[PDB]
Amino acid sequence: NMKRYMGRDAQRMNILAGRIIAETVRSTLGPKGMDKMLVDDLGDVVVTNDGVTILREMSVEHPAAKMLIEVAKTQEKEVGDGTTTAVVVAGELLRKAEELLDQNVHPTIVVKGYQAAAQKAQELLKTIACEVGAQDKEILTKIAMTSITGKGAEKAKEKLAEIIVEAVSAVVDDEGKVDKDLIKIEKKSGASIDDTELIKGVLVDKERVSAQMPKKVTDAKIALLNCAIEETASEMLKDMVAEIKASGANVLFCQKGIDDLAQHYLAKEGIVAARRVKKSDMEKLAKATGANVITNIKDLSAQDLGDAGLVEERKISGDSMIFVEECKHPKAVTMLIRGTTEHVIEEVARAVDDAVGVVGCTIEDGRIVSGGGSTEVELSMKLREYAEGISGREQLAVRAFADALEVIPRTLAENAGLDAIEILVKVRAAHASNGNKCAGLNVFTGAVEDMCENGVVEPLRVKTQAIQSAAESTEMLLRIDDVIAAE
Amino acid sequence: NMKRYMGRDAQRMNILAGRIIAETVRSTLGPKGMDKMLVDDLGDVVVTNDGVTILREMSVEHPAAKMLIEVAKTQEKEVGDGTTTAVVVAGELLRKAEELLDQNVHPTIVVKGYQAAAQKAQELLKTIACEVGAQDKEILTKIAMTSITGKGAEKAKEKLAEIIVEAVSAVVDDEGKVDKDLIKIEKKSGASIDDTELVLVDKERVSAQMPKKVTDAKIALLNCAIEETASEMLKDMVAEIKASGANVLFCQKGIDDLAQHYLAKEGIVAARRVKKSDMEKLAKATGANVITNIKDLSAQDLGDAGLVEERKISGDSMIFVEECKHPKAVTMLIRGTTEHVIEEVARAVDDAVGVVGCTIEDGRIVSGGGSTEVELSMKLREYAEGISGREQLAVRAFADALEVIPRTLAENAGLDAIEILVKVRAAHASNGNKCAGLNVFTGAVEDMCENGVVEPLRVKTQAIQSAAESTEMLLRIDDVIAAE
Amino acid sequence: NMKRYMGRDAQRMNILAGRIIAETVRSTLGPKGMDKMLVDDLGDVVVTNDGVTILREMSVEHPAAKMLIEVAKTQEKEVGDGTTTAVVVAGELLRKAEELLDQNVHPTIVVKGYQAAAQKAQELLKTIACEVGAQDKEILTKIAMTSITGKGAEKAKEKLAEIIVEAVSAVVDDEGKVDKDLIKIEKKSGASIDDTELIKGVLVDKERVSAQMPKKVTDAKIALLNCAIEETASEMLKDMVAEIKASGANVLFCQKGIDDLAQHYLAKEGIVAARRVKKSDMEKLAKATGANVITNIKDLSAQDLGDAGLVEERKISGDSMIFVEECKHPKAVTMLIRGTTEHVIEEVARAVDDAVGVVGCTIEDGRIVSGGGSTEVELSMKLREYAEGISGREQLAVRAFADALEVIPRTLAENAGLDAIEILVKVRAAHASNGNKCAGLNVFTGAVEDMCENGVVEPLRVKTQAIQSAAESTEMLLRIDDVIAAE
Amino acid sequence: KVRAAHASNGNKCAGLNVFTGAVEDMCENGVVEPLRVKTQAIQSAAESTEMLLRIDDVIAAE
Ligand SMILES: Nc1ncnc2c1ncn2[C@@H]1O[C@H](COP(=O)(O)OP(=O)(O)OP(O)(O)=S)[C@@H](O)[C@H]1O
Ligand SMILES: Nc1ncnc2c1ncn2[C@@H]1O[C@H](COP(=O)(O)OP(=O)(O)OP(O)(O)=S)[C@@H](O)[C@H]1O
Ligand SMILES: Nc1ncnc2c1ncn2[C@@H]1O[C@H](COP(=O)(O)OP(=O)(O)OP(O)(O)=S)[C@@H](O)[C@H]1O
Repeated sequence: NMKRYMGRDAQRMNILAGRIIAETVRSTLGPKGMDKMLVDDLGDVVVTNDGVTILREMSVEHPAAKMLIEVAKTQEKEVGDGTTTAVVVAGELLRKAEELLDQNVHPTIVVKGYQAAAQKAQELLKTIACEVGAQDKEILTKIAMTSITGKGAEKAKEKLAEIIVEAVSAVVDDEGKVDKDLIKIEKKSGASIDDTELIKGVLVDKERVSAQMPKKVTDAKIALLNCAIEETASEMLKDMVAEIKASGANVLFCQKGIDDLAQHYLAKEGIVAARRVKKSDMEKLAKATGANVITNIKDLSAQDLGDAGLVEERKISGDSMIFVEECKHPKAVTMLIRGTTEHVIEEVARAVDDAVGVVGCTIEDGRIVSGGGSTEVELSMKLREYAEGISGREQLAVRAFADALEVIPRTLAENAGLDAIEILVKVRAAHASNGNKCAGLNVFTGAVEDMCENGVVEPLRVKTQAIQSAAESTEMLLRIDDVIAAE
Repeated sequence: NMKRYMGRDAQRMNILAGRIIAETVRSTLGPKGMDKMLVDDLGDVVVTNDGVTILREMSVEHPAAKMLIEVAKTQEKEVGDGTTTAVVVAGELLRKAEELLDQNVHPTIVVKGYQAAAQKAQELLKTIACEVGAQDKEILTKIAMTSITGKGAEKAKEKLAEIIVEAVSAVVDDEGKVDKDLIKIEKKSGASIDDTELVLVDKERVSAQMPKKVTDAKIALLNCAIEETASEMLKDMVAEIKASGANVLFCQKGIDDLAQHYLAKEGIVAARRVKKSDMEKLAKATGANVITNIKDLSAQDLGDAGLVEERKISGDSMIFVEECKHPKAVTMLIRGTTEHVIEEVARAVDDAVGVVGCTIEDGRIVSGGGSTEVELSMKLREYAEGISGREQLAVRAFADALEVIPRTLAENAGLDAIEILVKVRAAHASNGNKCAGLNVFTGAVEDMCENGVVEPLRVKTQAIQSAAESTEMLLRIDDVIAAE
Repeated sequence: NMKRYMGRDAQRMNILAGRIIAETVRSTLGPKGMDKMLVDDLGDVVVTNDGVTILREMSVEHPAAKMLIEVAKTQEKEVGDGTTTAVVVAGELLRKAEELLDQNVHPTIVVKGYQAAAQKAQELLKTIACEVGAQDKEILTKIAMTSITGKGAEKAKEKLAEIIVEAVSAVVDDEGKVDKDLIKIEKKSGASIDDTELIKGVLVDKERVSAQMPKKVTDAKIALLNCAIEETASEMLKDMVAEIKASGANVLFCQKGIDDLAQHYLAKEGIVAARRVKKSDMEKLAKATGANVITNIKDLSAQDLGDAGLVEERKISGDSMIFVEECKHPKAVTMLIRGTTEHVIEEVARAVDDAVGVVGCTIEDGRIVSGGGSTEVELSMKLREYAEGISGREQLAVRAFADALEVIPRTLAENAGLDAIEILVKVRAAHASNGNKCAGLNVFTGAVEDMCENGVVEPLRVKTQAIQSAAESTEMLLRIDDVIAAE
Repeated sequence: KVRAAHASNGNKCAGLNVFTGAVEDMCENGVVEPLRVKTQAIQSAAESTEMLLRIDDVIAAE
């Protein structure tokens, strides 16, 4: 009771389960990659190329397959981009492992070489990585450009990448990490894609509570009140209005409802107010302007008020919304991501998400590597010669580890249309002795080109995390010989 | 009615059932051993290498298999480490037994030799065991290091083993046993593993009026409610706690708002609605009695802690009941990144505390890595030579079964289990080494005493006696009656 | 309607049913005998070697098999030990019977010889039985030693047998039967087996109610109160305590609760008291010391108080318990049977049960016979020569009765490992002419030895009851030719 | 073991001795074979396999 496989029947059951889900996302990789449509129990339709979003929301029930969905889940959590690459490598590491298992090379000699090779792969990637001075904006634009590319060449326009770099370099808390939560993302409509602007303000989908109040305010000290400013019919709000005036706040964002009596008194003072702003927008206003959300009107302080640079009720795209925005030295930045349809906007929103990560990782690390399966060949040849200096049966585990690294450049040709056998030799011979280190496959051109001059560059964290997450997972999976599954 | 197997069909049914569960945990043994994932009815997932935790929580229904889950259950209860080794030996003793049963050698002649060999095995392990002075801290560090190793080489760091020895040598009540309950285990978060420094109740104080940290506190554990109305009916209840002389009060039920003022008026600190699991922890750690009546609360029913403090550790404000100085009680703040890591680092110390505590109580250690298994095997085969009768073959099969552990160590290492089994066997003859064993990382046969691979004598002596007595009883069954 | 077997199909149906349950308990016999595990409908597990406990609690449904579970049931009721032997003999008497039935020798000629042989077997056992008169303690120790042996050689220790004889010889109501109910059995834990003590006494699992009270008293008068000595806060117990002092009882056993006020006053007088003693222990204290159970304090008498020799709160085996010991002439004796685990204690409790029976039977009867299948050979050869002096077809029934007696010494070799065909000749030839009468098989030695010098002896009632109970049952079963089973 | 013992320079004459077990120098052991044993065996096997890899249709009568 109830389900058990013995030795050889258990090892092959776990390896096959990891490989079968790897082939599901193997076509998606590359600029010439494919998309997947997922229809669940509800009949809800969603089409995505992103490898991590496929594995999470589809029906998977095999115990061994569920353990491999933790690799991509920790890939999107740590890096973001390279979720597809982290899964495919893990599948090839299982394919090269079972070839050794059939020859009676023991799993612990395999795990001995696999760990030692991954330990050397991390210290070899550091030497081949290029340094991009944290504020080297011309390279940071290329890194951002490489991130937008892959999701679409038409999405990759010169002006878009220049906007993203300016936002990330500003939110750096010296010295000197990058917080991704400091950048606010707004999804609004209107004929755009090109009208996407780099913004200084939360965009609140609301108006002014009274038409008597000013349409625009200068240098607004913003009081974020969570508490209700409410009443009857006997001016019981003149205290509540004066308490806000005591702090010196000319703009008031209220999360709850503002009563009609208070609307007149706040308009008489000259204070602009808004009733029932979304809880999501209130948390944005607190971090962007530097404000504190206060849940009591009697204790509202002047040092709990935020500072904005432009507050205006513009009738943009027809809808009259409150522009907060605009800042001399902003530690928080808002991105007004706009497009024709909401489904386009959400895609342009997720495209920036990857572009923010890579530039943020470059500032924190220093470090980029050549993409398009370029550094995968350099690391592969450097670990095979590293295997030569290893005596024993653990050498063959390092050899299988290095031969598994050539799967990414091989799959990039599989989805491109070109032969995966011919190019795999062309790039391999173009890495020997000295040059290039930066030689890779360009899927549009066809011939092997220098990736440094093309503008195809990825952060070092995209490659270092993907290898370590796949190695640690495959090492654990090769340590299972008995499976106990109840029910 | 309802199920019965006859003679040969009953003996083979019981032997096969014991062997089939032995192979389930046979791959887990060794530094390069395998792990097991168990998915039960609820869909709850847990991965473990520990042999005893697998057999307890998995679905086992065969009558003969359930009897062998009492060997490892009494292995973790008596020793702790060596739960895997105790099961594998019992499986090999059944394999070597049925080889004799098919040759028409009577089971009582088998049980005659098996007991006589186990009686000799216990009086042969005593010589090959090395004496470890109770406060020889350089060897005690090695014993602790050998305990952490096996669960992970990355877990085995030089600084960790030095911390453990200092705690165990301090809690020794002269003279001169070691109480494992004196060491308090705390599970907290924070970027640690290395920040691990030499009861934690998830609650606060019932009133902000009450103070925060005493020295030499007396703790009254009350199960009964301290409750009321609006006419100071708690002034008796508060004074009855003051009558005993307890400045700290842990209440399992609810404390009423009127009593909160009066307890804080005296200076007594109270906590309302502490979990039943935590109340049983506080009673055994401090030495307290759980009292279910406020009228009979005595001063000798109170526990004694060293340091009680409401620290805001990891954000959460919790009651730190530990502590001391020149200390008969020690607290271990076991910390790590995720809670699942912390619990594993907590269980790794559990084995490390046991071995050092056993070394102080006994004196005694034996070489690990399948080293003393070969020495005992060759000494019992020559012991079999001086036995006349058919009971000799039972002693020979008993001694040949002892070479299973060194054989399985090579099975999971990668090296040949047939080649090394000869190399070590030849390196034990005449005199040297007695301490010769297999090092899975090096590959070649090395001296285990110089490598630092040492285990307490109780790990080997208990495992043999628990496996021998179980297999002796299992070979005494010829008819099985299973109703329903 | 509904079930019936005709003649030959009915006789063979009943004989086979008696033999199949006999083989179930056939392997349990002997010092190297096997144990049986019984799993019922509830899933309750219990392992036992004792033959009578197996047959009672296991699922048996055949009509002929249920009638044979009355032999062992009346064996444990009359004797105690020899429940296994009584069943195996009955099975062999059915095997030797159907060999005669297939040869067309009529059942009434079979029952004619079977009764006549059993009538002679009883008068031949009396001549071969050895006399050890009722208080011959050196032989009584051997009889007790022989009873403990069979359940375990490690259980058979010199000191244990000496303790049992002293208890049985004391509870004899002159003149001069032995009541087995007079010996109280207590099952308590602690590192023992050797710490098992003879109590003319009760061992109460409790302490003193107040630490102010004395710890050891000589010639103590014990008042057994069943009523509660209780109160408020106005010394309403000074009457109750003085009423205890009015009788003259320095020791006080209370079944209910003693109030805290009374605890001080009883300690002031010097009277030792205990609160909430188990009802089982209170009935023990009343019969051992010679006390009365007392419920309503107001009437306390000196002639209801029991008399003990030594009352001491010893911290034996860690636990501090009240040692009520040292009676002078006890007609009732308590045995504090102790061991490590409760499952060990229960086995050491049942081992004494057989040891009490045999010594009690020796005092009531006078006799012992040699065990280990020794007297079974002597009676077998003496009945074959008795068969020679019988003319007719009833002779073959006596011959089959005598040939069936050699099953016990044969089965003793079966479970020993030695050949059951070779030894069966060795002992048979060693009984001819004169010697030995006390020659039998020692399973540990292997060779045939004199059982009288070895110390292997069993009471005559163990053999005489087992033969008569098996003979009368088999005689009735051979008288059935039609079976009517409804439903 | 032998593959790593051929790198850079030495040995060229390193091989496996089946009786000893460990890798030994074959020149000092006395294990030597003529060049024609190796040169003929390669050329005879290469020319045969080259011809066999040139067949895509098989006609077998009877
Ligand atoms: N123009 C290009 N020419 C060649 N390779 C490219 C080009 N643009 C991107 N790549 C490479 O294609 C890979 C990215 O392919 P994708 O299909 O986006 O998968 P992924 O980035 O691994 O995972 P996602 O994006 O999270 S789904 C990286 O290895 C890039 O270096
Ligand atoms: N470095 C080492 N070299 C060789 N043998 C070792 C080494 N460290 C430990 N051992 C041996 O490995 C065995 C311990 O293996 P484990 O897999 O931990 O199983 P166990 O201790 O029998 O049971 P657990 O720990 O309770 S699961 C002992 O027989 C040790 O003596
Ligand atoms: N040391 C011994 N050597 C030879 N025979 C022995 C020895 N001890 C006991 N016996 C015999 O073994 C038989 C007792 O075996 P047991 O298995 O205890 O069965 P039983 O007494 O018939 O039934 P139980 O005890 O009620 S289950 C008797 O016939 C004894 O005379």
